[PDB]
Amino acid sequence: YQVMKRASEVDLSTVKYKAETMKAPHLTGLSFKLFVNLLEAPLIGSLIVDYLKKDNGMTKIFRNTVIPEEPMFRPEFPSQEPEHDVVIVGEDESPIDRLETALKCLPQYDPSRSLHADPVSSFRYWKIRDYAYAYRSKLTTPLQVAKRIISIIEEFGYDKPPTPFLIRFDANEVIKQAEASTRRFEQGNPISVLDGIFVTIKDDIDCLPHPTNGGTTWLHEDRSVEKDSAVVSKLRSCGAILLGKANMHELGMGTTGNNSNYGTTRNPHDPKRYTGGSSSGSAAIVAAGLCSAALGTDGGGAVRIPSALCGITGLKTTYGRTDMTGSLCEGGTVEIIGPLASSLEDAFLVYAAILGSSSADRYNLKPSPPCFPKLLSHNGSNAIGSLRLGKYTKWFNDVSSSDISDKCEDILKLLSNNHGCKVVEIVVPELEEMRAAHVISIGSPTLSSLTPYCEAGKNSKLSYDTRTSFAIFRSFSASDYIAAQCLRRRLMEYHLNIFKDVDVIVTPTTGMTAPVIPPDALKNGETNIQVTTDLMRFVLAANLLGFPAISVPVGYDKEGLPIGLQIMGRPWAEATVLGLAAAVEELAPVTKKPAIFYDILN
Repeated sequence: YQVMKRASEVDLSTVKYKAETMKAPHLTGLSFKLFVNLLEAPLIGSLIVDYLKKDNGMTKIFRNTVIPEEPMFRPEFPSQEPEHDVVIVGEDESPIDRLETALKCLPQYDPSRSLHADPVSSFRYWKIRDYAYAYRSKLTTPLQVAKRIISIIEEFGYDKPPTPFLIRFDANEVIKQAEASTRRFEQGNPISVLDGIFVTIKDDIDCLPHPTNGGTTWLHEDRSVEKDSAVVSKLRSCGAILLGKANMHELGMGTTGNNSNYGTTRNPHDPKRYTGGSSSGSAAIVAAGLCSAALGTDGGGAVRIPSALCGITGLKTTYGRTDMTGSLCEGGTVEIIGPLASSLEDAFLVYAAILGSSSADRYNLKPSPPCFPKLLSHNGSNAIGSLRLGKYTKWFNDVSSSDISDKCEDILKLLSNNHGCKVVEIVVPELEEMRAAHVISIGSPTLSSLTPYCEAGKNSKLSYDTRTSFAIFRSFSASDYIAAQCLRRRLMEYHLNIFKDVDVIVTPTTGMTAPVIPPDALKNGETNIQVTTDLMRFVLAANLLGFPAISVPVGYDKEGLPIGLQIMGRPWAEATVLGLAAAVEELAPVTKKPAIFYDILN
């Protein structure tokens, strides 16, 4: 009739791993179209929604389980111990000053990578300091790099359907921004290290002069943009060149990248496969080399998932670390804005430029001052070696393919052998309640902000993928929301006790590599829950609780498809997470060149 739980009075050895996937049929095309009309039906739709909601097990938790906890609406973490061996930069500092101190944490630039490249050598991505050195040594100009990029976009149709990396592009604006950056190098005074660097902005973030649509063809009618977002105003102040708006899953509701409205984005390593949602275009354009780095929103692993499936670095910062003002997901409790880059230097430098809490989140969350990890190996290089890499064996090998399990374990063995890290066995209880508490924690703020527009006769202007969840989200009652916030406090107390014994939690970012796109799904979408289950398996902890996670590319499988590793550290410990991932890519650099690659600067 009812179940009773607790958190403080819970044995650690009494919790066992439950590997039951959310079984749901896969409907594409007309069968998917008729299914959406069945969910929106008056009498039929309401009865069918409760049927699916009771099958997976989300009704037992919400309306048939007594909870002892108090609702934790936002991540509430206590003051943590200081990150050993870092540099504290000012919170109220400017992104120009923070980039200067960020360059002090990087090793000295070796011109042997750019100039005098050996004819027989391995493949490597063009870094940010490679672009900045060629700008200062008059090797190339940002105006020429822009013309070479626009030529690629207008040739392969990367700004055009049905395979668009971008859904909003202005060629005259890109040339105008590269023209202003060019004069700054000709006169001999660049703004910072980011001057002349192209960065793509996701379509759920405001960026002038382009409108913010978020994957729909109607949001610009009801939502207008007049100011740059908090992250764009920081990047534009550093001299960066905002390329355009990247393709994404519609309204950030997805984990594959399917967009039956503007066009689905293909994976650079295999165009017949997905990129990963919801930052689909923001991850492919970086993996293709067309730009240095890009920004994307991480609501439900929307940054780490596509970064792992494409073989690039995706950083999920702590909740409130990066000001979210001027985006579609502002006000949420699980969403952040993190950078996607080809390497870690680019992700570090971009992070140093956009890292800033808002005036509201500063008083509420009380963040510690930001810190940059000393990426210099000398003198000791033991600050990373003295770490407890906590991992859940039952929550590590639950991958659909065994290639990811062996490849990620080699990194743990390499980190333990070359640096002396200890792998401490941990346990993460109540993993089923995390998925149920998360889906309502993110769907409710998204549906509420779109409800006045959907009630305005514009609900039919959404994709069938979004309309599938909007009928599920519209059935979540207010009492179900309060019951989920109490679950967030339970999982907050578990993880905060986990961080007492370990420093980070190392797990694979996803449970599968890049999946092949069904040909029938390119018409109006799909609803394969088994695929989305394997992807959101390891990213929900950083979103529901607000912890800083990363997605460092570790290697490839037997099919040459990228594989990612997740490092989730203490609150406000981006320096600890970025420092460990720096040792990971040194033990496993990116070697394979994607099938869709473009080498600028030549």
